[PDB]
Amino acid sequence: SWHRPDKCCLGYQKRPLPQVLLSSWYPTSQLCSKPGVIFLTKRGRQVCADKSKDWVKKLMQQLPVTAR
Amino acid sequence: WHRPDKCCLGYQKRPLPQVLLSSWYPTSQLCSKPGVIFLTKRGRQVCADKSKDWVKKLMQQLPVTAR
Repeated sequence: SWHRPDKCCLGYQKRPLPQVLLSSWYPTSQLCSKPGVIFLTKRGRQVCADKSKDWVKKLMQQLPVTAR
Repeated sequence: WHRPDKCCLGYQKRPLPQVLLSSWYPTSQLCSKPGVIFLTKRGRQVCADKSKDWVKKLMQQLPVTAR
């Protein structure tokens, strides 16, 4: 019964992330506990970030959104 | 690094027949809504409200998913 669980960010990446290590990103549902975006590194790791921080907003602009 | 965690934003309304389920798993207490995730025999993941009795019953009948 496709009602699948969603990816939410319970914690945030503190240190800014170097763009050369990221591939894309995608927002998490608004229904999640806290607002957040998930960054996909080129290695395939998912990383949670606070969309309120200026450094993450820069990353959201420079990087494309994940196809999925 | 902070990986995202699985949270239930929606619930399974109609009770699920235990015969279609393999196990279940709890979600973080830090998620907006309390919930549990059931893994169907076919390997799918269904979200459910651990508040409902039919859900509590399955939690006891079924083993915890070995994740």
